[PDB]
Amino acid sequence: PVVVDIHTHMYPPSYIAMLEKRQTIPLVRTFPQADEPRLILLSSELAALDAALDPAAKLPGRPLSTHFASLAQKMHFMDTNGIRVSVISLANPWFDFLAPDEAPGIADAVNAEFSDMCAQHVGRLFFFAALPLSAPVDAVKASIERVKNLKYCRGIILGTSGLGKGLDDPHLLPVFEAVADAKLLVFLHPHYGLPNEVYGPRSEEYGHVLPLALGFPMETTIAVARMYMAGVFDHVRNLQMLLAHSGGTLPFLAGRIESCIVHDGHLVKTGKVPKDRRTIWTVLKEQIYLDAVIYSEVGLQAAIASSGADRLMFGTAHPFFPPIEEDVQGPWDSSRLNAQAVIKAVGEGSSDAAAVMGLNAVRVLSLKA
Amino acid sequence: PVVVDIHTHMYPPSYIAMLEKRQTIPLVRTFPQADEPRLILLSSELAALDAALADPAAKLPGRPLSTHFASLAQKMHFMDTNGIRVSVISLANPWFDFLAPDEAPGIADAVNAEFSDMCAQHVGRLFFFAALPLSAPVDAVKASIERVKNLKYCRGIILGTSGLGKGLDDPHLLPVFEAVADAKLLVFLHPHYGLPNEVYGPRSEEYGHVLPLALGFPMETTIAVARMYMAGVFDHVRNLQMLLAHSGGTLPFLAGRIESCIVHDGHLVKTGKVPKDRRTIWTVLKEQIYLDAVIYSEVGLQAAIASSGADRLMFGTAHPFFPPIEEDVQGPWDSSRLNAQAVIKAVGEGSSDAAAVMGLNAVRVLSL
Ligand SMILES: O=C(O)c1c[nH]c(=O)[nH]c1=O
Ligand SMILES: O=C(O)c1c[nH]c(=O)[nH]c1=O
Ligand SMILES: [Zn+2]
Ligand SMILES: [Zn+2]
Repeated sequence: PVVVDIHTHMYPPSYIAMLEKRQTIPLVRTFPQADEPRLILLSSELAALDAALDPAAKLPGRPLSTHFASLAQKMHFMDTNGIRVSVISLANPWFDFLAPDEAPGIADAVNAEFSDMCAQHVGRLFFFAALPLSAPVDAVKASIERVKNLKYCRGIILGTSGLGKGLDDPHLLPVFEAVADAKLLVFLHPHYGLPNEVYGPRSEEYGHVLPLALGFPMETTIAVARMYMAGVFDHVRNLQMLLAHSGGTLPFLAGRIESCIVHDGHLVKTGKVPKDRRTIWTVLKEQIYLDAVIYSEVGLQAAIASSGADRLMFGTAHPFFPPIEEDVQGPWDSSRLNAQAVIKAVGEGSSDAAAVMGLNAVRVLSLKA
Repeated sequence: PVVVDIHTHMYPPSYIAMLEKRQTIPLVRTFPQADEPRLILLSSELAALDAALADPAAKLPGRPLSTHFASLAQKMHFMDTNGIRVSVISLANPWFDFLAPDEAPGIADAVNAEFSDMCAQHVGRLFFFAALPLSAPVDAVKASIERVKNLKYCRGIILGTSGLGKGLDDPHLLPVFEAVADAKLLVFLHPHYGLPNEVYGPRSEEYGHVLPLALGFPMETTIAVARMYMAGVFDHVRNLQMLLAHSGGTLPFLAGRIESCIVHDGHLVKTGKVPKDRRTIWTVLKEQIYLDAVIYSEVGLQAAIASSGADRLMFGTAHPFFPPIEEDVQGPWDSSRLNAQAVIKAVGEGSSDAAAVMGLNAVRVLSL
């Protein structure tokens, strides 16, 4: 049985060294009272960083294990968790924070690193590239041309900020067109979350649960809905999009979105809701793929009902949710839960199981050579 | 056999009279080019309101205040023509949240008694959720709860996500939840405040009400409940029962992710906050949470049913917020019919589960 993981990240050592030299988010710090460094990515982690410098105050961020930067460690995880092929991607926030002039050069270097990592285990590793979206659109297009010509590259991973004004930014259209024409799957992934005040004044007490469990998928939903409302999928008809975490909440809210559209007085009266309009259901079946990183047959079944079994792809979200604090060199419960969600949704040994667990990814992303 | 609608709102004439006086949201305002007044409730509508006050050619702000918001005869007509036998009505958002602390108890108690009066006009076909003066001191809120407990036709409390002003995980709110639950009143949690409008980006004004209504509302509900859960409110007030607007917002879809994030949260686990015997969000969804079926899809409804059980799903319409555009409002409403069809597609017409979701659950749970 062929298992493929399309949701699995790394930070190359050069990228981590960069983060260690940074003053502002994202950054890496190393505290004396802990072994491995602290990865600090979110604005929700800022106060804990401030607080951690008594040493009895909790360590900020999350630990930067060897599973972030070691390729042997990625392969070990794959071998121990029964994964044949990984389509690896740079973790959030990618190159979003880089200065415009430096961004393309660093992106092309780091993208080439990922290609080289894939060459170490040919057949078992492909990758999503990231883009220098702080740079001019000219440079973004140039970087897109490069990753198209890098071996083992099968798509682009990107966040919700776009050029800095979201994914409904009309300046971003030529970027979507270039990627779509290059036959590169766009993997949309969260990072920026929601403004932290929505979590209220006790959010610190709940650890990372609210920003990660709610903020991330809600961010993804908002970004895709904006793309949809802006007509991006109509503009770029051959654009294909993989959505992280089974679309965030999109499968569950697709109906409410459709109802709110057709019952929007202003939009209907101003010709924004025409008779031949492609519904979000249609887009979900034609231009959107969903990963199966949803941790439940309940969510997964909604995702399957929305996009179809042939458009769902298994993922683990490695290395972000290691087991606490047991054998990290053993199987990961966070990976197992998603495999269990699939099995319970469609039945183990079913062709839908085989499709979701790897064959969809093999087919859609041409995972050969 | 009996169709019950538990998600259906009104503003009494006295409440609308308050809104017509107001400067800031919520408010009602008449513009010259429209027959119906304009109801402006949301933060996302403020830009359009300001533009319309300056520029007469700018688009009408908010939404039409139809007769279906205030008229009891229109509610009964809506019910008769959409095949609804019983409605558990409620004051619509933002309830009494906007009132000054000093004036809120008196107004809240007077309006709650008006709802009792309205229900008495059509015996057996109308019941209601009351609203609370949550801007007032907690002793005033508890006094209001004591009153609505004994109000004829009252079967629960509708409330928003703000609580006393710091959300539903506010320790100072626990006496309120305790009093409501001991009063055997069901809490109907409903959105209003949404998300900070900046999440919708610089083109937000081109998308109508879609993003705040379709995304903001359900996400707000999810965040508020998740905060209650993480704070241990459902254990601490173990007898508390909650009806969640719009099938829990997104909770059925995110319950698995929440559970995984909790058990894989380094800080929470190491600090002993995640014992193996903890009542999971699934357990709470199955024992303390009811979900309405206002989800507009069999996809969404099946997820809700799987999460809480068919015995804990209840039919609703969100009347009068999504009228047909702009055709016969006196006919059947699609926004009602869509949800009824979702139920049939999910559990099958003529089934016990269909009968349960469409009204028998509500009759049992709310003692109608
Ligand atoms: O859930 C995830 O995939 C992630 C969660 N948290 C992160 O910081 N990065 C991720 O990729
Ligand atoms: O969908 C709804 O239930 C509502 C939508 N918009 C509102 O302003 N009030 C509501 O109750
Ligand atoms: Zn991820
Ligand atoms: Zn409502």
